[PDB]
Amino acid sequence: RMVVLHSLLGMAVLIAIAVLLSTDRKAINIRTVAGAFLIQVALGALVLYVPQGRDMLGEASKTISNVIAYGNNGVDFLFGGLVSEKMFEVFGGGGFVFALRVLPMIVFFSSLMAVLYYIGVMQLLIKVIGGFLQKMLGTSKAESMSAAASIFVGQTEAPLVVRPYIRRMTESELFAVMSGGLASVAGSVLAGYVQMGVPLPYLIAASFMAAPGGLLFAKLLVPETERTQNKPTNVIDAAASGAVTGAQIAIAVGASLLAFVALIAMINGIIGGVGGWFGHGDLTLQAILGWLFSPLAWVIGVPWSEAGIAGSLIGQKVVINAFVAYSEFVKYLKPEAAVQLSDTTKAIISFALCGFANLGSIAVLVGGLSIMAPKRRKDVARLGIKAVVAGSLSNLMSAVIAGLFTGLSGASV
Amino acid sequence: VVLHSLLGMAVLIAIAVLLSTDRKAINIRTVAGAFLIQVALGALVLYVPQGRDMLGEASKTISNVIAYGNNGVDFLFGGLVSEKMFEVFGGGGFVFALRVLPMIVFFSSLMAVLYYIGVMQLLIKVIGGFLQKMLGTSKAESMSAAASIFVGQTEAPLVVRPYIRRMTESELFAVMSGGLASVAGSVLAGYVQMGVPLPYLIAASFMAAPGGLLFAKLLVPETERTQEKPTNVIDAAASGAVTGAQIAIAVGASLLAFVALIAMINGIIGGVGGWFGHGDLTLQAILGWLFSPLAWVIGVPWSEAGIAGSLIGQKVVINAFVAYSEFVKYLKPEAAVQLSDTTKAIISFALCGFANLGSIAVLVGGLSIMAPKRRKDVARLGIKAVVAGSLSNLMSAVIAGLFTG
Amino acid sequence: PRMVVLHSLLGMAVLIAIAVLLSTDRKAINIRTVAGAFLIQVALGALVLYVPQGRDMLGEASKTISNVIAYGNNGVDFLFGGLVSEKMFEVFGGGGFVFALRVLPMIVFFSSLMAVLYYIGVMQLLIKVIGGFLQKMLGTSKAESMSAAASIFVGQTEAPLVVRPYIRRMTESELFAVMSGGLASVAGSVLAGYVQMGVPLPYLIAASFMAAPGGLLFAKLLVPETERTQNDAEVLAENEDEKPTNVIDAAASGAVTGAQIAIAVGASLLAFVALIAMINGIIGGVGGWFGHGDLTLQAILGWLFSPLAWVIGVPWSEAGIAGSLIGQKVVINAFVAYSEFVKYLKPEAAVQLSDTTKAIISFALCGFANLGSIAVLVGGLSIMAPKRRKDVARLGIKAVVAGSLSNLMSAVIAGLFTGLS
Repeated sequence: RMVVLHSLLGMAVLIAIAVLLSTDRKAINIRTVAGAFLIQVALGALVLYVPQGRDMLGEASKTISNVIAYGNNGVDFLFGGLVSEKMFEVFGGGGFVFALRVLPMIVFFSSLMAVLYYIGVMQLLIKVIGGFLQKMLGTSKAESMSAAASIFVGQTEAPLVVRPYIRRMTESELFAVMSGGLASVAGSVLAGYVQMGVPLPYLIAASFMAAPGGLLFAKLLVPETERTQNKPTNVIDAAASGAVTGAQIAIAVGASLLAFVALIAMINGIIGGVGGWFGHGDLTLQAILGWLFSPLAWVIGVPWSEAGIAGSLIGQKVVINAFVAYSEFVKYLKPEAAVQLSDTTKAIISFALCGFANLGSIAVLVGGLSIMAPKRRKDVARLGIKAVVAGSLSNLMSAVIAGLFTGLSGASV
Repeated sequence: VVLHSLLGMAVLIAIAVLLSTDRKAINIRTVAGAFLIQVALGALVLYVPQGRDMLGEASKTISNVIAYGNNGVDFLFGGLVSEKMFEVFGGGGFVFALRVLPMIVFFSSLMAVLYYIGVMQLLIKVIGGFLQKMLGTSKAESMSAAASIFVGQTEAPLVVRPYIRRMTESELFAVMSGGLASVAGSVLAGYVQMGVPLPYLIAASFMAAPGGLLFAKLLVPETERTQEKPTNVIDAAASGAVTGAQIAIAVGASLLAFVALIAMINGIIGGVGGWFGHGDLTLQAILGWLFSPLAWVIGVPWSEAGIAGSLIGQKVVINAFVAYSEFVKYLKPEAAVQLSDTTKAIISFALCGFANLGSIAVLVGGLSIMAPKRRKDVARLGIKAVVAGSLSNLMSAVIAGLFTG
Repeated sequence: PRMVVLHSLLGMAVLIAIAVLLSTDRKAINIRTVAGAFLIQVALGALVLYVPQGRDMLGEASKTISNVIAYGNNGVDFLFGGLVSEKMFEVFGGGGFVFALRVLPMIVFFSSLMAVLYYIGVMQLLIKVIGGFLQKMLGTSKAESMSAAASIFVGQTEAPLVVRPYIRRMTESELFAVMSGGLASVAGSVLAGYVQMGVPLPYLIAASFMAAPGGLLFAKLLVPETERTQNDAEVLAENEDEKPTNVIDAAASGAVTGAQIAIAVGASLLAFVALIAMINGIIGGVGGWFGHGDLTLQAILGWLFSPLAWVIGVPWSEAGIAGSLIGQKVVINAFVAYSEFVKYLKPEAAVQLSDTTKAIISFALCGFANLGSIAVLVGGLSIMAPKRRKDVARLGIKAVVAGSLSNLMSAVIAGLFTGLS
């Protein structure tokens, strides 16, 4: 449909922003940033365009969906009938208890990855992916493994593999670690997204395209100007330790959502009353955020008929967090739809919202990353807003790639 | 009966004096001023239907602010807090852990933002500073009182949270006392559904703030006295929400314990009577029979305090609620042992308040996180603050019987 | 009758023999100590299960604690309301039993309950007497005796505050006795949790008091005392750093502690049950390549622990079922093993088990003798004495065996006198 030219416009804009906000445009390693963009667009051309790639994506998703099903066996064991099919016969659409359907999945996956770390399975994958990035982008060992580890584990405990390297890494390396942690999504939280209604194959592609895309806008904003350098008892224990850690994470998540949803509703109450003085008492923050990020939604490849809707979802993902944005996005994926969003639009939003690139994850990074290296606490906080932008643009980049290779009319139910 | 009421107030204060730490340190300007505000606001809403609409709407306006907190709860638990609960389970459909405790997360996150944008900072400097001239209180002491009139006991120490760390013995006991006697929100609508007159409920709602200060500035006045950070606003709301999360856990767990403990305490007494002729002998009746003479002092002259006394005993032990549930069984024209209006007005005020034994759990468990180095000083005054909270509620009963005849 | 009681002795012998073979110094085994422990263990079993006067005391204790649990439910019904009511069975039916709201809250109350009695002094009194009896009949030291006695009520070696002044300088035979006593026993908080699931209360009461002499039994069998036990006059440990101030504070202190335990337990169960279901999914697919796609981890652990189950007095027609239960209790934990065991107790059961079998399983599965409790020992016991952390980690697997053998020993004794009705 000759939309391949329109998609090239989206990619050009996002890269341009990073170059304009660079600390040293003359030190931008072209071999690194053009390679990162080449790899990121290659993965999008693989699991979305070619037939063989979509199989590997659907295959990997059929496996994970089974894993989630196994995790549901533990959920049905803990809360019993409160997560059964009878809940829909008693409370209708309210039978879906978010605290008992989504949050418990964070606990299971946190303990599952704890087991994979113990065995060495996770260490193996990070080494391979990380080793590939440093060999194709020319990045250092630390920031390559960091982006590779961020594909799976959490944003807090900012990937433990880089523990000794953080203390003496450059500003470009440290920023690459922070960017990778924001441009990507924790594997533990991902299973929660699936239970909400977010398309699984899109979440898989976005997680792997977060590593090269994370290093992309990290080297664009802050290019390397200096020189780089270079336990549980048993498996049962490791499985139990990850469960406890995952428990306090879900609690922190469920509490943050109960507050944010309430506070946003409170803000809309203010604008709903104040706006009534100008004749717009139905004006909400959702709208305002949509009207603001409306042009940006047009750039990535979303039609203007649905650009105002995608504006709020991308906006909330930045000014608040990902869970709130996704909660108001799965509503458009329902069969009985108030808005019939196109397949090429729902695909872009699913990739643009996938990431920890929000204002709330700044102190989250500063807090956890400073534990490993307190001497760099002043550098992390200073690159706080910069890391969010680097992470946000990375997710926006994957969104444009998504919209380009969904031009093959690849529907997502 | 005006002399009988003055007799009631004297005795209600005399008990506080006998249980006070330092009598010579008692500020005469503060305490006498507190009693003046309690009797003033009482007649302001009882006699004149102008303040009943002003203060009445004030409570509804502030409650609608907290009501936004339900939008986040309905999103989290979904249908476990819908109306379908009352159609299936009925009265048991009200889940305390899902309708009350999650609200603590909102307050801990809401005021995490207000302190960040300096709104609560102003409300302590202005409202607290104003009552700092009215009485020599630390204004971190007074703001908690003004807040408690609109927020619950689980949501009252959260208001002056960052002041509890470097807080003295007096201000600590005063904030807690305010929490004990304070009524707000979800229960404010509950009592109305019971049939007990709304104008009476508003009168006691605004009598908990000066009444809480009335006894807390008696049992322990001020001595040696009165004198990491979030990055973004979103972060503050996040940090606050996670902080409130563990608070609700600490409070709910303590409540689950104390309630079961009191119920276990009720057993032993039962068995000892179980040896012996008297006994079903619940702690409710025992503390209730001790309130019977004290009831006559307030009002309810005789052949009435024998029952009304046992209703107050239930107030200290198990609940406010149980006492009301039985009081509503006396207002019913099945017409046994019917009582006067000046009688029911006293009992309604004497029963209004959440200063029960179980409520201490909210304090100890709640302040275990806001100020963990202070919880040891909390339980030491736990029972003492129930006493200060119960006498505060009884003080309104005396003003009730006086200004209803 | 006379052939089933001769079986039991054989089983006991087999259990003891394993400990002797796995001994570091068989020649140093104090016969007066180990034979006394086995005598005491088998005496308590013969008392509360065989004689009429003993069963009345066990029943009276059961009726007493049952009332405590009933009082604990008053706090549970208060917090969750109708979600733990009778209407749950009229709606969700069998799914009306929410484990996270029926069992886990009980851990909170009992933790706060035992916290109160530690304040009063009732706990120190019971531990001192039982501990004093174990040191005057077995010849064990003061420390390990109090530890084994304290592990009857509180457990998981989180509250042997009595031996905190002793651990730093005690011998390995003493240290192992502490580790064994923790795994061989349970906790008051988790015992109440087992009751709500459906586990027979009188069996849990008998097993808890049998865990003290049984814990010291295989502890002195595996590693006898070869050095000198430190006497009282030397102990010089110092600070209290006390949480209690009054009974009100202690009641809330144990409540919050019981909460984070109930949360950790509930989280670890959600993981373990799911992970096993995931393994069963793997074996379910891989096993189909050999013609057995219905093969599960429950099955394997059944045939693997089938010989061990048989010895302790369980009929072969029921040995396969008791295999998976004992197995899971060791390789996973006690809650999971009990979760699949209470299904055989309900009248709607698929397979009916005999009275002499359900008693054996109930006693065998009672204890923290599992592979996941090792780190909790090393983790919690090292805070009191970090210089002994390297020694505790090594005796980790040995302690689990000691703890498991203790639970297996109490199982044989149970099936002996429950068979002799």
